[PDB]
Amino acid sequence: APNFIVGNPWDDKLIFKLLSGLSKPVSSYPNTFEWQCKLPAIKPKTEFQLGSKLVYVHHLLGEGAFAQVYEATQKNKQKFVLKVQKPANPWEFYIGTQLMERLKPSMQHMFMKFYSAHLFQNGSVLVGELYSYGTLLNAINLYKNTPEKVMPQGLVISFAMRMLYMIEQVHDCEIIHGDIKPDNFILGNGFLEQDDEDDLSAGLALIDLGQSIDMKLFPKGTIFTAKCETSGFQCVEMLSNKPWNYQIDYFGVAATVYCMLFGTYMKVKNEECKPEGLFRRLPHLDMWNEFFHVMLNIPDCHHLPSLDLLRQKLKKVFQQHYTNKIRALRNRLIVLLLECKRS
Ligand SMILES: COc1cnccc1Nc1nc(-c2nn(Cc3c(F)cc(OCCO)cc3F)c3ccccc23)ncc1OC
Ligand SMILES: [Mg+2]
Repeated sequence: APNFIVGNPWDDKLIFKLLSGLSKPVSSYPNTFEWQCKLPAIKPKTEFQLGSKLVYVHHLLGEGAFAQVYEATQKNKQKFVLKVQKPANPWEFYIGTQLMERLKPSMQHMFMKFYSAHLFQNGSVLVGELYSYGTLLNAINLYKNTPEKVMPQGLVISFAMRMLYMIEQVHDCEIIHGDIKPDNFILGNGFLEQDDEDDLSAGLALIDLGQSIDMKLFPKGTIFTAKCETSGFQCVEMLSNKPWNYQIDYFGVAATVYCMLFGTYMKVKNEECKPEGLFRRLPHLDMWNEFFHVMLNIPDCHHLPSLDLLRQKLKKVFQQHYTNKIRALRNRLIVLLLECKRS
């Protein structure tokens, strides 16, 4: 069991050392393309050339740190997404490739498809599948201008269950996402198309692998100690100067669910670690207390709570209360989401 400390799994030197040590380098992947020129100008409402093809850039979907994310089109025209990094970030493509190799085939539908990496001298462009109904953060914010004010519980629970099941699979692959939050969840046609009454909402994917960690590249028992990057929320361990590995994602899923529940960011306090708010008036109060308690009070790296059990507890409540409500709750969000995309 002995702890092998890696202080900072995001350190640029370390990422360089790890990607250099690979037997199958990212450049050798079949869908990686290296170009001996600089990154073309990529801006809204203009074309640019990507290797052989010509790509029209529609609008900016997000930007942050070294990355900009764009919607784009290539006789019938397929829409897609570009993630442009300056300087080059092969790390994301590395993680995304490993994830897809490791995931059980039956789970791959829960993840955004990717198509190619183009490595230029001063940057990279990754090409991905478009989820055209925006982020979960945007969705939560859409509820703020309704009389409802927040997402309804039935949908909150459907989404929370999908997240737990999703991260269960990611962790089974020995990957840590590292930056789980509402603005890293995206909503796609799978959600629009969802006609059935299944407990898990389709069309939800988790993207942005900028803080992702491959535990297969480190020794058994590896733990980390650093606090998070500029855009991240500090997890419980970082907040009390303790080591972490998979706990960071438990915390992220909790913060994300919290944000669905209250429409604002999670702040925590100690008594046991607990989120602020969480008033007596909340529906399913006992379920939520138990949820947040288990997600936020992980004794150590050897006592990671069962994501399956966490989900089974939510599922019991969902099955009791929401099986006959969920279709109408989803349809109502569809109506808000399609209105938002009209502007
Ligand atoms: C409303 O926003 C979106 C709608 N549809 C698709 C993507 C959206 N947005 C965002 N995409 C990404 C992103 N990350 N990555 C890296 C990535 C990945 F997330 C998964 C990968 O595959 C694992 C299985 O999905 C591979 C990757 F290279 C990508 C690659 C290719 C293209 C995009 C990404 N990062 C931030 C984003 O917004 C803040
Ligand atoms: Mg991030």
